[PDB]
Amino acid sequence: ELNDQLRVRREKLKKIEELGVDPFGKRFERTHKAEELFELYGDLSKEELEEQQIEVAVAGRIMTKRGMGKAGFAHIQDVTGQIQIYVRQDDVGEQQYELFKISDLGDIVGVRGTMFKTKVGELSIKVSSYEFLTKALRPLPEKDIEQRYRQRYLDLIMNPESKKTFITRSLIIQSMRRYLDSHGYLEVETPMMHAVAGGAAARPFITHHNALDMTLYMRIAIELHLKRLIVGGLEKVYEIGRVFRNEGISTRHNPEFTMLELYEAYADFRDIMKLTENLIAHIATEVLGTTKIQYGEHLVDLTPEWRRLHMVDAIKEYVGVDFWRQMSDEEARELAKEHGVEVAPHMTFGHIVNEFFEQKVEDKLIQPTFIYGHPVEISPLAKKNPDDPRFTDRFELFIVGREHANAFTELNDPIDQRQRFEEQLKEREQGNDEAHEMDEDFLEALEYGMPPTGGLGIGVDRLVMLLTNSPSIRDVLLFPQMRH
Amino acid sequence: ELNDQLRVRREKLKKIEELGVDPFGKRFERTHKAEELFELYGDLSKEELEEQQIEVAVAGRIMTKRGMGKAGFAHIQDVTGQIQIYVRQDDVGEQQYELFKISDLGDIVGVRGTMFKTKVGELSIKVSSYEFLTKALRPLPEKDIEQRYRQRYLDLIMNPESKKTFITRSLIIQSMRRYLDSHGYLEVETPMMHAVAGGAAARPFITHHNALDMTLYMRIAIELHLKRLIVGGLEKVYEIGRVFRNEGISTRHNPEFTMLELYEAYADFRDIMKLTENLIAHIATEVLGTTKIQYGEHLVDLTPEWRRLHMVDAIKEYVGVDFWRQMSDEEARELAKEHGVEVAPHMTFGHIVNEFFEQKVEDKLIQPTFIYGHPVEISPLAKKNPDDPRFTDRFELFIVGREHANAFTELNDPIDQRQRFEEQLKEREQGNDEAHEMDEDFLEALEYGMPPTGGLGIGVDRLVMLLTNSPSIRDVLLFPQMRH
Ligand SMILES: NCCCC[C@H](N)C(=O)NS(=O)(=O)OC[C@H]1O[C@@H](n2cnc3c(N)ncnc32)[C@H](O)[C@@H]1O
Ligand SMILES: NCCCC[C@H](N)C(=O)NS(=O)(=O)OC[C@H]1O[C@@H](n2cnc3c(N)ncnc32)[C@H](O)[C@@H]1O
Ligand SMILES: [Mg+2]
Ligand SMILES: [Mg+2]
Repeated sequence: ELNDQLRVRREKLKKIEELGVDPFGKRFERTHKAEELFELYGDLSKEELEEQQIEVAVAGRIMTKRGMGKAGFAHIQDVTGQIQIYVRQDDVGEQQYELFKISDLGDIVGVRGTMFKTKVGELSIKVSSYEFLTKALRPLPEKDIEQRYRQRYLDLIMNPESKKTFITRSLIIQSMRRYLDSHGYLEVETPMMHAVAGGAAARPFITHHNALDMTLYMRIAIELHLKRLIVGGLEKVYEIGRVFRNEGISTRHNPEFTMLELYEAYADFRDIMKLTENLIAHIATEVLGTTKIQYGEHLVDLTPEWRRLHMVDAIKEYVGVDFWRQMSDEEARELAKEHGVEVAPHMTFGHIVNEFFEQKVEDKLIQPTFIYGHPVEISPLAKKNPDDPRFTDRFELFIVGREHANAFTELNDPIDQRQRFEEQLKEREQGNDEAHEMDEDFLEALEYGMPPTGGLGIGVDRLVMLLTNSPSIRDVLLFPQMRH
Repeated sequence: ELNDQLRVRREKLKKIEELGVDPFGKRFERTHKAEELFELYGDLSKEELEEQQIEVAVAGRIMTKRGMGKAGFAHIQDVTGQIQIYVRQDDVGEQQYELFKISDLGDIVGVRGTMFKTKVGELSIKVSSYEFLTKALRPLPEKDIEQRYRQRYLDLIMNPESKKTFITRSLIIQSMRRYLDSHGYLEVETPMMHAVAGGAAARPFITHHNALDMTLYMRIAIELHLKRLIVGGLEKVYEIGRVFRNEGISTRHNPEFTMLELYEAYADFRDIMKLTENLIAHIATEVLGTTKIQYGEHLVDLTPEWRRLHMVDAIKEYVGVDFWRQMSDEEARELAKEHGVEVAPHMTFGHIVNEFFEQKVEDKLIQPTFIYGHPVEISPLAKKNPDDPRFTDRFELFIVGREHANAFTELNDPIDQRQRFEEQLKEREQGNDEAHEMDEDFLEALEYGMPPTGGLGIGVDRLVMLLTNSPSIRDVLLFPQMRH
């Protein structure tokens, strides 16, 4: 019992046809958004308004209604807010009034009429024509997170704070393309279906092309095709697009997410550090009007210049172990054991250094920080640091304790690039099933010559989380991937 | 005929290393692109250039090189074109001159020098500093059609007009979002991985998520989730994104392509017609400077307003057959036999009408034409025309004989929408594997009430082909799907 009123709504549908109305509407032209009427006419008195007879036409979903007698009111909601309509049978006539009376919460209508103020003072529209636009067969639920994510639409109608996050997300990506376009980076589109899933260390989604009878992998990264565009002489390219990773959900991961990948010939990772803080600072200024923002319990300062800290120096500062020292893989393992860092059988010194960083340091980096110099074994596409080849000129950007970007001075030496892949294939033998695969095609492109280049990848959803103060990626995705 | 070249290029690599240089270079700062040089200094006399000593720095790939002992020339190519450089041991010293002498066609280098003109009058750079940037292990090609899609980068380097097509492509997309954004449409991002592949008639790519253990379908359309947004009250939304259909390629089909879908609450298909022609004409204007373009042997006038033609009327016009009269399925079958129109076993009058249009008519549609009134049977998500429900208030945009867009007054009645789905399941039981699938989720969404709405889908690559006079979609994708 209770939802039996579903029969009541179903009933109200045929009655509307009997009134001779299309219960699902026709086009309806409007003159204004609810918020505009307030902004334009909110300060005119009841008298100045009857005086000016402003005609307007608006449409929206009925959120509240109080009829009775031969006149009633209702609050109608458009994407900008609600506006009260006053409907009297003496104005709209018998027929349209019956339509108003039979109208229910959830139903969508359009009206033409004049701006007016009741004796209570609430700006309203004194209706001259009432148009039924669409019958809601179910009532809007009673004002869980299951529903907000599984039925985003109800969340968007009932929770203004949620709809603004999505509008800001739009502004953020728009702001991003604007900066990137004005700085000469060419926007491009590369394949999301790959012969070989490469460009990152991740598990791919596998699919099949019936006609070509070929196995394809949804891309886990945009990197290798953008490098082919740098060999192509395109110099500055970027792509803000979807990438897919066959991994579980979390407050920071969605299997399909949005990544910005960007390449710039003749720059190195220090140049990309400057670009990354400037871009982001550009975006926060443009959308929030300030680079000082609040995220959860933190006051995060996005004002460039951001802190630069070598991964090894970070481990020294936050744990006290000094990996600058040349040591054997076993000594690294002993250290791991002593400090509670979990390590896998395919791991050697380099991987272990990164585990110390991930497991004991990461969550402590609240202010924007470029952690750089990642060990060569976890950076198969980055160029080795000329002074200490155990590390590469790579950096990751951390803020509020989490990874927001990855970037590097690109490895453009095909011989060295082929060896990194051989090293990865070996690791896969020892069980690292996220190790990159061989991609002969990519190697042959490199062999035609790729100029020294600086590359960058930003998790766009995570940046949006940060700039809208969303605790979870599920809050910045219209339709997050649900379990079950 | 041999890899002696590969070998000699490897030999030089060791040689430039033994000269103390990083054969894969470091960052390199530039002041100009070859293009701006010509634009700024192409008109200056040879002697005022000598007097002025205008210092510049540029970088690019060596396309031509001519020896002659202790002074040499080369043309280096950047993304804007090529500039001749003049290098003499006289000026740059022996170690840089040696670097220049080893440099091959294909290698990438940077130079600092002053502007000057040769006796011949050619604007050039008198090199003061020669930086070796990257060794190409593989020779640039000499001076087929499949080859260049297979190695787009070779094509981008050797063929000027080539990158142009892609630069135009990005300008076309950018111009589309600017128009859409300024007209109130909210750019959004909805799922590409679906529980049920819907929004179109097409076979999907199927994949699986390991952790969640679930079958996922790559989207074949953007429609169902944008419609959820319209139920959600957002009013105007659009998304320019990749879509996936598991079908063979053709000069107008790629398995992954870019579609623009947009929805507008309170509008109908006639409003979407006007939006479509104003949006496309605007893009041609903004990007090409004209609405008159060349495509193959045709001069297409994209200036509004375009021709509106009812599908049935088009059939009477080009075929001489009438379908306005009430007619039986068997009579439609007879007409088809008489006219050589192929029909399947599940087809009835409505499908047959569309088969007459597609097989005998659409290829004659050269100038922009809104063909409208598609039969209800082939339009499961469009609202029936009220005066004659055998047809729907839908249109497809044809230009140069090919479908560029699809649109309709949306079916927002959930009862009818469920019926259409059921009819689709029967057609499937009857051999139509393109039939739509039942999506209870989408239906639930409509039960909350979707306002009357006008929707639109535009094949973005097809639009790009049109405005760049590209005969195949493969000419506008940087990396088109290759056959094994
Ligand atoms: N050539 C220089 C590096 C370029 C980027 C490299 N190809 C890349 O993919 N690196 S990444 O760190 O693996 O991915 C980039 C970012 O995407 C974000 N990301 C990664 N996986 C997810 C998931 N699963 N959800 C949301 N966001 C994600 C996160 O901020 C990462 O910093
Ligand atoms: N709700 C109103 C209709 C919205 C669009 C609907 N969801 C849609 O998918 N229609 S479509 O006609 O099937 O696709 C839209 C356009 O995409 C283009 N398209 C379709 N398939 C391909 C392929 N495979 N390659 C390139 N372009 C394609 C073509 O121009 C179509 O007109
Ligand atoms: Mg990373
Ligand atoms: Mg179509």
